[PDB]
Amino acid sequence: SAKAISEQTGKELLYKFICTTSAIQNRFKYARVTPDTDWARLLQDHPWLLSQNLVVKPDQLIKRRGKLGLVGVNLTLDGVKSWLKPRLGQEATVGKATGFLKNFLIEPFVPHSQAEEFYVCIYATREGDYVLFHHEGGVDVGDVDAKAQKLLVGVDEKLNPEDIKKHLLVHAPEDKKEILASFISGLFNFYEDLYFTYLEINPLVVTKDGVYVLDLAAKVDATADYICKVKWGDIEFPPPFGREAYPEEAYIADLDAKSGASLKLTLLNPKGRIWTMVAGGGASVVYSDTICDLGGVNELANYGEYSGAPSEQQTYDYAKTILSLMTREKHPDGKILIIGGSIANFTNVAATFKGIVRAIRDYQGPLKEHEVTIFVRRGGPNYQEGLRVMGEVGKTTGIPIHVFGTETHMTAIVGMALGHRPIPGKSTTLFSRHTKAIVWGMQTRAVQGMLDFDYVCSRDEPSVAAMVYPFTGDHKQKFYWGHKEILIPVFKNMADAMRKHPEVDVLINFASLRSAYDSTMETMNYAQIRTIAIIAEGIPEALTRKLIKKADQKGVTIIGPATVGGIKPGCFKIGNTGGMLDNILASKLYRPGSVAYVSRSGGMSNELNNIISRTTDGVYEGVAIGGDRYPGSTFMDHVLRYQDTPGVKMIVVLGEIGGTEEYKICRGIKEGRLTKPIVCWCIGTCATQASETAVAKNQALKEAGVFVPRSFDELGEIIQSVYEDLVANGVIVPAQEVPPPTVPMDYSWARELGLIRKPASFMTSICDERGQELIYAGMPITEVFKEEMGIGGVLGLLWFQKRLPKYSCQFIEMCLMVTADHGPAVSGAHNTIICARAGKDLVSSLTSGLLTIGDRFGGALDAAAKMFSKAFDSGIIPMEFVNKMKKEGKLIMGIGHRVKSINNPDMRVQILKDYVRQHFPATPLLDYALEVEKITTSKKPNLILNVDGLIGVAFVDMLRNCGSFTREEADEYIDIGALNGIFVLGRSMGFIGHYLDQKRLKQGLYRHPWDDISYVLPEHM
Amino acid sequence: SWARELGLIRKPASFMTSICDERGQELIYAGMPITEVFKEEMGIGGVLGLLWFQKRLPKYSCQFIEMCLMVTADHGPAVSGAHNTIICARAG
Ligand SMILES: CC(C)(COP(=O)(O)OP(=O)(O)OC[C@H]1O[C@@H](n2cnc3c(N)ncnc32)[C@H](O)[C@@H]1OP(=O)(O)O)[C@@H](O)C(=O)NCCC(=O)NCCS
Repeated sequence: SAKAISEQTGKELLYKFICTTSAIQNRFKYARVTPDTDWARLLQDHPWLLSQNLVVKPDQLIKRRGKLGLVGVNLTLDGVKSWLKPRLGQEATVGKATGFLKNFLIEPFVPHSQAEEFYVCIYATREGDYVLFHHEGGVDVGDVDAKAQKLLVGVDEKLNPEDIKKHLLVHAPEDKKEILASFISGLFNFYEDLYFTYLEINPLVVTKDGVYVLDLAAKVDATADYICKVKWGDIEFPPPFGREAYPEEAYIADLDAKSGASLKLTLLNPKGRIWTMVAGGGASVVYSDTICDLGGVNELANYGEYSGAPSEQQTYDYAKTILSLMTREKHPDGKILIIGGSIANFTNVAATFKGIVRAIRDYQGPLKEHEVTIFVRRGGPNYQEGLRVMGEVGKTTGIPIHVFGTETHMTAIVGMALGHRPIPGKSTTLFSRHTKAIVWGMQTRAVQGMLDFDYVCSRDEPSVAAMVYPFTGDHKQKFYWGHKEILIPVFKNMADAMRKHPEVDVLINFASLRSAYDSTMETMNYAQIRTIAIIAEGIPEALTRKLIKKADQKGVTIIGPATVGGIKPGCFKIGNTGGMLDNILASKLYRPGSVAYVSRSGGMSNELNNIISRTTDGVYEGVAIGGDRYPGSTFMDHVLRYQDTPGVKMIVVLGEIGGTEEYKICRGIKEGRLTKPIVCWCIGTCATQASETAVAKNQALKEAGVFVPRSFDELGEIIQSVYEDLVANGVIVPAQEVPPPTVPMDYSWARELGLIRKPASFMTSICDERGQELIYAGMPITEVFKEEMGIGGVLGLLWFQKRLPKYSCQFIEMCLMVTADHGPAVSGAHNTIICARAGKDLVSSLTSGLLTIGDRFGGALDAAAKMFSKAFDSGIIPMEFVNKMKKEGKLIMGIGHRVKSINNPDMRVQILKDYVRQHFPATPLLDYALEVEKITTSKKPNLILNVDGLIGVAFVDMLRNCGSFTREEADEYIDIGALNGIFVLGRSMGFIGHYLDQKRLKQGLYRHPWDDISYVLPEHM
Repeated sequence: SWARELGLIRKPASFMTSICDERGQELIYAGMPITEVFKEEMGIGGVLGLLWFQKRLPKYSCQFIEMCLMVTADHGPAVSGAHNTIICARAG
């Protein structure tokens, strides 16, 4: 899409990026005045208004400003102020469009003669670039394309200055011929390496002083933004001059601008009764065409669309806006809502219809105030159930909703909404049954659709031989052939894919817009690839022109960019064309017919498949050439391809407004090149160049011998009429329909629409990862960091699924801080160091040390809590518990230190103990353990509470003594093993620290000397 | 299970496993049943040839694999992994 630029921005980059020796004068000398400014700031920051005289212009892309009286010529500064006083911010009409004027540009006026103002322009065409010069300047040139000097510089060639000094300036004064030529050459260096499309200087004010631009007109290719973001910068694309945008149009523009889908809405008149909400671009163009040709010219309220599969919230907002905009006032004949569309490819109809019923059932009252009637037509994946949903919403809410499927014509519902009808060398055989493909990209859904198409077409071998994905190694992907599973090799380089597969004669290029050019250029130097399909939407037009010229040099057939692909029923299908198998089997695309078709956009090829299925014996072949401006194959490269093939008996072409391509089809009829019956229609008349309108194309096609209907509603009728007349002389022999080999459907599709039930494993009452936020136990991660809970809080959430109080989380953190490292001598730290010195990695070292936390090392946490809990809940005093554990062996776990005894406390038992005494209500098991401590410190001086015993008993007090745990949760967490987890998670910090320490000291492999071992082996076994 | 027993739903499978079919009436190794494993008189080197390489190795190569497993057995308790196993076993 090459669209216009503001002229301030045009001369901005023109002064910024020209490269020629001719002096462009008045550089960086422009001003912009708005109704949203005062004058003094740009008065003092632009001192050069204080020196020269001025010329002012409206900066809103206004066509022909001279004869309409909008330019102020040769006026001084305060004179410009009094000239701009009744003009800046007031209404004006140009052409047939009105509006306010909010932008004006001031430029230093130059005194000159009208005899040496000149005209130059460079515009883009398909076969190259046209550079046109004319010596008669000014706006009074008139007819420019018959008298001016034109030169077409080809694609992939550089301008010679000798050709422009020979051919272009032939009617120019020679005193200025050596200057401007270099300037024009420099401007071509501005035209090409800034990715322009259309650029006029009219007039080019060149004097003896130098060169000057006064007026510019440029359409630039925005899709090359990824090439020019470092060179354009903050570039704005203005709208055309028309009426002021409504705030709801601005809201739909904002919702399109934040989202990835395509949302469009433009009102024709706000008090119309025919409101349309169509899914599809060419579909909505055809619906608005059929409305404006069936008498609904005046009260067609809007045209807009929702496509690219929008979300539920996005289509709810779109349907909310379009339902509110027809609520404001009432119309005595009643209002009509047309929710139409063509056959969708992969979109579930029920999701978008769930958005629509969320808008409708919330707006049921105000919609049945204004006497509305809703007509719905749909098709695609799961359309019948969505039609049933919106019909039952119409039946409960009382609003009349007439749902329709693929058995109706597409635009019949606006014929019966308005009451006009009742309410009920290049090859010629591209694809074959032995065609093998190579797919560029990770597109397993498209490859699986191609294999499913091959299975339902009774084919022997898959269409896809390999895939090419450069971001991973050579492996195999698992795909389905009916019921059986096959493997398709995924290669990394394309040369590896071509060496293993010499029978591949088509490549499907699913690359992005910025990497399809390099992939296609690297593809075209392989001689086995005879045809390429480019899928990407938005390849800039110079790059696809280079692709066209190398394809024409090499002789390969590019199915053009921005296409869905092409489908030849019975043999081959490109990627995702057709859609799911519901659309392939519903439109009978598994057996060959005798009708070919060519479309431009892809969204209408589904409806053409449906029309040729329901009126004719079927499609033989069908190719969408693409929505780009310069497709890799036009209409003619495929109509010559169909005219030479003997299998097809009639051709159908659906064109678009714009471009004189169908007149070549007329010319091919009048010379006798095309003999087979042609049925054309150029969609989108809607006139509410003059040879590029669809009514002129339809008129010149209807006169040349092409069966052209009166509207789109009669297209299936005229195809059926030509078909029955072409059977009537006996050249089409319809074969009797064989049933296709059926497939099992899918698991994901049958569970997405919810008709299969599977029992699940892994019940996980922890950490919902699905959704928009990571939820912990029941609390989102933003609430985790907002409620200011630390690592003790998230251990409370992950381990216990409970929001612990703020002292218990800090106690958990304190326990993780004291159960960290305890030196390298101990058993697990030793194993981690022996592992780290063997050079392993962090996980194996930590893991080899962690797998010693058992009963003897690290198991006093859980045992010293089970023992004291089984003693305290049995109901014996401590002086009997010590003697009970004295008559059985088995020392009290959690009692005793080897050094820190009494009058010498352990000082990490003490920090914990004064935490549990202060911030911690009702601690009976710690009091019991301290009474056992009082009894045992009388026996020995070094029998104190361990840290491994005090954390155990204080953690049982933490569980059963605060809130949140009853007593069977609190004992289950003490039985399952949530106290081993405290030691393991604490000691993992020390073990990772030991690993990093032995990696930082760079120690070698450990060997453990033989005089510490004392081998005690048997004599001779 | 009922829709896949009568075969009207299709699910792509993971875990492609070119080794050890446990389903059926016999345990099949690489391609060879367990009764053929013990009937052809292949030892532990034969079943390493079947499980690891999916190939029926010749009778000297299986015996060489067994010989390598016999010499790459223990090399005393001083070495690093034997040390870690003993520190782990003494921690009970
Ligand atoms: C299908 C389609 C969207 C292709 O998808 P795509 O955008 O190419 O998806 P990809 O995964 O290939 O693109 C990923 C991009 O992000 C980049 N990327 C991906 N992962 C990345 C990572 N981890 N780090 C950095 N960059 C990464 C890649 O570089 C790639 O862009 P580049 O290769 O051009 O640089 C497009 O071809 C299409 O729309 N086709 C159909 C056209 C249509 O609908 N028209 C029919 C009617 S006209």
